[PDB]
Amino acid sequence: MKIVDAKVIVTCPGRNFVTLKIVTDQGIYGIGDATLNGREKSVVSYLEDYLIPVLIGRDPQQIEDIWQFFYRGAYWRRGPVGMTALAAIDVALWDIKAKLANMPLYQLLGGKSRERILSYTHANGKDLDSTLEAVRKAKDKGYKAIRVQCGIPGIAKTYGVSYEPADADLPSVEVWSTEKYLNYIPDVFAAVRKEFGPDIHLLHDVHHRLTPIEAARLGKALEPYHLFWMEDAVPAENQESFKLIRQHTTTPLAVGEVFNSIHDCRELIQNQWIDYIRTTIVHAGGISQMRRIADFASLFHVRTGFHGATDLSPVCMGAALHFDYWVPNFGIQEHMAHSEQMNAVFPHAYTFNDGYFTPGEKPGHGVDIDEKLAAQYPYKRACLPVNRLEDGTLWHW
Amino acid sequence: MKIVDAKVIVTCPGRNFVTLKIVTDQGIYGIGDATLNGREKSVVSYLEDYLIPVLIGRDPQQIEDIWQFFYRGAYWRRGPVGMTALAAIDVALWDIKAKLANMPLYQLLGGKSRERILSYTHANGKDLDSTLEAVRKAKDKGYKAIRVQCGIPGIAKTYGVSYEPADADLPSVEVWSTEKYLNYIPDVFAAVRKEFGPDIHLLHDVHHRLTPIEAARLGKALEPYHLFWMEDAVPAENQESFKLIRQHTTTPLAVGEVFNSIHDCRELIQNQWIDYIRTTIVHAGGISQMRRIADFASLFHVRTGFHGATDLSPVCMGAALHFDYWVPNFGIQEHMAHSEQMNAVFPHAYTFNDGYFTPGEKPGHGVDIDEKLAAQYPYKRACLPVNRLEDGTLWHW
Amino acid sequence: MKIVDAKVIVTCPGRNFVTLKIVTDQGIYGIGDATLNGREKSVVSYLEDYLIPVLIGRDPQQIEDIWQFFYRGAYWRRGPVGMTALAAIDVALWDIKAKLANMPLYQLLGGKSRERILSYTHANGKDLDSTLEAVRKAKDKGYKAIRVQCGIPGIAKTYGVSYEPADADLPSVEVWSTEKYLNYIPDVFAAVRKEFGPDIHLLHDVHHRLTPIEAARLGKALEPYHLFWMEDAVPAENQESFKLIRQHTTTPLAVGEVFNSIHDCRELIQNQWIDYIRTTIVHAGGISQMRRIADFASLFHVRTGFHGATDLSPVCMGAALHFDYWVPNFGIQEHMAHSEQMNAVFPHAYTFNDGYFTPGEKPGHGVDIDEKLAAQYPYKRACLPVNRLEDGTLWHW
Amino acid sequence: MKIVDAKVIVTCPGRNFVTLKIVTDQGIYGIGDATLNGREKSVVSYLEDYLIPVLIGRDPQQIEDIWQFFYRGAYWRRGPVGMTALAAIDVALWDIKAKLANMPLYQLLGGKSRERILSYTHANGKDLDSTLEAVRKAKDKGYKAIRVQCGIPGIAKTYGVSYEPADADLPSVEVWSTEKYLNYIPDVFAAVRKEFGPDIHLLHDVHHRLTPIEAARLGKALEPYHLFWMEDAVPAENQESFKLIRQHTTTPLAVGEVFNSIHDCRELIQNQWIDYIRTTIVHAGGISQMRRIADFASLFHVRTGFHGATDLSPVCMGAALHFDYWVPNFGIQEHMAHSEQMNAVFPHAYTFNDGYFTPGEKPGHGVDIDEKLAAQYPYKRACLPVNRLEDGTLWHW
Ligand SMILES: [Cl-]
Ligand SMILES: [Cl-]
Ligand SMILES: [Mg+2]
Ligand SMILES: [Mg+2]
Ligand SMILES: [Mg+2]
Ligand SMILES: [Mg+2]
Repeated sequence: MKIVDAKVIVTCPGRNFVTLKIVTDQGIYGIGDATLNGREKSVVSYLEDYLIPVLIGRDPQQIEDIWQFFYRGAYWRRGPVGMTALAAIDVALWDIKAKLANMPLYQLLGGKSRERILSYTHANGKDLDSTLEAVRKAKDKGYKAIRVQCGIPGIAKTYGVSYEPADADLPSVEVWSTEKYLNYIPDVFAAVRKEFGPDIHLLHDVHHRLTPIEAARLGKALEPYHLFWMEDAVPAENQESFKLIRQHTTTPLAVGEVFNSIHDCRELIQNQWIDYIRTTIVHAGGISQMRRIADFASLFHVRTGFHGATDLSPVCMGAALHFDYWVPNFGIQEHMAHSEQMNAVFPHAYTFNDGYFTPGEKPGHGVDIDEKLAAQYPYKRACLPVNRLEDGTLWHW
Repeated sequence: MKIVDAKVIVTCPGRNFVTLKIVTDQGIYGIGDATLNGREKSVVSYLEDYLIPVLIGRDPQQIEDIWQFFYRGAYWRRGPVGMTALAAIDVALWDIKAKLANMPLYQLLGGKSRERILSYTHANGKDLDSTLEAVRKAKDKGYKAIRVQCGIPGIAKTYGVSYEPADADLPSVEVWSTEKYLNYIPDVFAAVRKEFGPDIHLLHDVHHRLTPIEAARLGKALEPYHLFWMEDAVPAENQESFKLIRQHTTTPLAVGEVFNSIHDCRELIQNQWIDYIRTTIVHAGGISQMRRIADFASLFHVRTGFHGATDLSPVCMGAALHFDYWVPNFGIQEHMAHSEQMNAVFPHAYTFNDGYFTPGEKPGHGVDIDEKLAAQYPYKRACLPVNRLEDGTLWHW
Repeated sequence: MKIVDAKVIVTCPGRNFVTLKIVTDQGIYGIGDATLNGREKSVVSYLEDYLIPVLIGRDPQQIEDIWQFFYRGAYWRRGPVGMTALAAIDVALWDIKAKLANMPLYQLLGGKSRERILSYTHANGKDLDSTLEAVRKAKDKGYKAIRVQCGIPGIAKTYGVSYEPADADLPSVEVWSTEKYLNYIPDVFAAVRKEFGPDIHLLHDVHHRLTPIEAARLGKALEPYHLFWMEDAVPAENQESFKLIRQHTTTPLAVGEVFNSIHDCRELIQNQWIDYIRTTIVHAGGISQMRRIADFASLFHVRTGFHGATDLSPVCMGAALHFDYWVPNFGIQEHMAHSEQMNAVFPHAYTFNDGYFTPGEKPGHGVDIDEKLAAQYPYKRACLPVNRLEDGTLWHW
Repeated sequence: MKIVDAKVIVTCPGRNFVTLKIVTDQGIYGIGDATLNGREKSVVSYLEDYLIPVLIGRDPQQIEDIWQFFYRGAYWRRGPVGMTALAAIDVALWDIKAKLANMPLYQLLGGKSRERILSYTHANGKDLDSTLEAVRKAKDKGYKAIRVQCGIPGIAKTYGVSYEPADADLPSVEVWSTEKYLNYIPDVFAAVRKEFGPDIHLLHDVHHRLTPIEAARLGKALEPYHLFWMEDAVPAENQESFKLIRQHTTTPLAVGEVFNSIHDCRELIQNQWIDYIRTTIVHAGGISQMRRIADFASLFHVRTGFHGATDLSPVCMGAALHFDYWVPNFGIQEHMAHSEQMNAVFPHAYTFNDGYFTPGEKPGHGVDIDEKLAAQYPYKRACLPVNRLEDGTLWHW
């Protein structure tokens, strides 16, 4: 068996998606997401100019050898661009292997561990009354878990308040006050629990903005409202930052949508400083690496909570749902819904019912790409915002 | 898909082997080793009286759910008997999944990572001249790595000196002197290096007999002879025992043929106290658990060194060689050869050439069991020896 | 003195019990419990096919040598099956030694340390009103300590809600929601304290279902109700799991009915992460090992809290009560009462009065087995339940 | 002051170099190296498609704000591609600031700390006699410090044996044996010390190939030869890997040419596990980040040892030599010489005399780019090799 061609498809059916297609000599092909929000073309070059020329002629069944060849062989290891390129290759090869086996991908991984996959949606409001209305709408759509974000008085724009953060040709500049946020946000959760009661799962994304003792304070203030998690409370390049938060609160902690390697989270997990790892298939080297992260996590009670924003394409979502159907220590799947225009480019077998997913019984990850339709939507640059404090300091968005 | 029958086959073609066969409703079947040397019938009861009745009617594709169901559902977790029964089930289910995929098992795991699998053999002598002759014979058979064990002056019988340790209806009683051994064994390695030079890989199995500071002493004494490993130097129920050895020597360390769980070796591995993990598919819950142990090990530079004594059947050896062909952090495969009579009961696809194995290209793990021939050889009890010190103290064999 | 015979008696006077009887050449005999709930016949084989043939002809006075011979000599060490078989031997030999001394067993251990032994009973209800009624009934029976378990709204079946968990030929499948439980259970303890006041000792068994930060949350929520203990809050194969719970709550912690070795709890105890060790004579290698566990525990303020469910036979209960009468760091004895039919098979000297036990003054542990009556009740398989989450995930029962 | 244009120049005068030029509205410009060996075009896209469009119109004097804007604002932080793009910007802005000040760059950093900068060169041979000849030639060129690499018997190709490792359109595949290397390399250093005596500084690059206990063994074997350093002994994604090496040898340790962030080496440095940090201006975010790494290093006795292979352009070398002239804890500068054809494209003020450099007194870093000459040499792909073990395993090159 040999790879005879591989190509990168770039399309913008409402936002940019990058997809790798690998084609074998017996006409089976596989696809993988390669989208890196706000840096997309750097991955297109990484694949087209360096990795694809090496793939040609290789036996696609050699998933592990190819993964190690690219992970170690780049010499400069890890990193968002290289690990997203490698994720695209890895997923496309698992898609091929499952097609060759005539099995849905979750069967290759070890079979199903559950009959349905819990998801969460987003409820965002500019103020508290609008936030409560957004929670009602999310519940009305059948979601049993809801991420709640609310505008803060005295702050113009804040994270998560249809929201699509890559909103401009060059980065938008948001302004931020930590103290205004910490004083106000617990009141939002008190009002949501008063209206909606204790059974609904509530999530909150802090979006990198606090220091550890501020996150400790916030976690304590949110304990009465028993959140499913408090996410990304502090930037995590120094993993020891979470030890102080963990010392002071029992609100469960999630982190890691921005990571690309097990080495970004090994210490967070083995020291039991977090409850959910959010690192994704598309941004951290594919299924091969994420199986290892999830298995490592399971020894320490940590559960998977994959990021699921719209900048992860339906190809990532199909791979993630097959992974979610098998992995023992599944926690939750984020679902920020794609638009109809986006979905049409990526026919898929996964489906949603009453707050839960199943991955679909098609062979492979069950996702394809309509190349003729993708070609109708040329790339259009869109970058993520930056965040400044009130004095102008460039802060964490 | 459903399991319609499952049975335990017990045979003694020279020594006892226990095998599980699981049969599906489309006539595909799978087999797994269930042999637990010197306690074999306890696993036969564990499977026949408790686990098989639950398997019937289950979808065999649900490998992970079935693994967790038995691992957690026993309530009394881990342990040699239950984890060997679960290994037999797990391997038989991976054998079925690979047959359903029409692939050799190593392809399901992620494909091959190497073209051949290094093995080691045993060289045993009653004295130094006979040990040197046994090393010559092992080299003449094409082995590039050799475990060297030698009789010690003033000690009647010592470990590893055709050797088959389960030698009696009830346990044989060996006698041991640590100080006689520590004074003599380095001279054996000096003489082997003088005759055979530096290129041959040399291994030594201490067989549980030392305390940590004695193992530190021995490791230091063996450094000039640059061993591939020093194995099982101290009993390892208290994993911190290896910290003191690691403090004092750079001879590489191996342990773990007797373990049945990742929880027996998590601390040894994450603290970098060992170089090779020896825990096997048959004794530690099958491929599902050993993939997790090997992956965990890889984060800490630890490599696989599966035990490979004759009490692991050819079904274990086939599963181990498919695992060895894929796993990135492969170190070595032990090969204590089965006899012709043993091999005839278990037709297999794996082959040996010039010191190395390949697993074979047959679907599944490539091993089968000839039931009609197995039935010619009824069980015959054989227990492992015990070891006493010179004063009678019951020691570690 | 020699052992001339040893046999395994299996009987089901309402549930399965396995008993070893060792007979000496002067007609003194001893008995030990060998019951391993839901895996019983694997221990019967371990004893009949491997250990008993070695016992014959040995001097029964050599308790320590025989213990080490089996513990080390199995080669594959520890584990539920082997450690329960060894417990049966060890207890039967202590029974013989105390008979030869003409003393109740507690005198051999060092004599009595107390005049009576505190016990606790079970109060279980399907809802809060029924739970309160069960607490009243338990108090009316003279108990000064009561384990309270209550059905949770929105959950069909939960742990501990006459309850006998091995309820079926194959495992029953329970369904579980952690979040429903955590939201409700503190209200049960508030209502029990409001009705019954502060003097009664209250216990709760979490039954393995939480993660560490969830157990930290629950322990904090239960602090106002000053429980005697919160038990088995998280699965404990990774003993470091308790460090995070201990960081966050002063509710006292108990664990360990499922353990079989000191190596399952050494780190829990020496780091002062628990208050009570629950590991039993029958499941952890008998009196010889439990004396060592209790003594180790005493250096770190940990007290004994032996498990005492109905699946530990009256032979275990007699041995446990003699141990309880002597051990300095006694905490409490669980008492889930045997039925009349069960008690008739095992005549015993221990007695209950107003919430407390004494072991009895008969030589040995004071328990015997009526072989003729035992023979009226053939084995009948009964397995423990499994537990699944609402999505189907196989969880901890 | 405003940036009015910025462009990426790609040229291959013997090997590929990528350079950013930033032009201000008063005609001052600055340049920075952006070369990422074997992945070059991914950085060209990162800059052209994402970062340059943001630079236009910014005040170039705002070095720190621009650094934080790109480091945090990418969202996906760190990594070889993004940190090399940011390095190019940072160096070009420091070049501009020093031109605006009319000072050589080292004056802006704090002035000179030394009068000359020690360098080392490479001596490589296919065998020992040729290695000794290469050392003689290196000494004859005036070098006082020499990195020695030698071919190993029984190994075809090994690291560092005019050597330019990016030698092919697609990766060359080298083969490796750790045990052959460990047995032989100490003899090379014994022979170099016998011929050349103790005063010459000797360096060795292990090139990622060992495990920690193998590196401990090698460091001990090299102690008699008192090396300046042993470099890159083990892959360092798990920084704790160096703790075991440090436990066992006093040979000084260097690592880090492949790192891109302080977070790749914080633990190596603060625990005193290394002696020299090798991370470079071009690959780790420029002067702004490297000042912080070097200052952090100084608290723990760690000295700078910048990588200096030919794939770091003369623009990197000029920036590195100005940094080297100022930084207090300077250790050494690697110098793998550029060819005449390479040097002609990048006129520069730094000079070499008798083994040492000075950076030059021109304003800025003293390096420029001849755009007309650069345009004569179009890009030509060249990738770094990969390394396989003798069985085919994809290993660390
Ligand atoms: Cl990157
Ligand atoms: Cl067991
Ligand atoms: Mg987020
Ligand atoms: Mg061994
Ligand atoms: Mg309990
Ligand atoms: Mg180097």
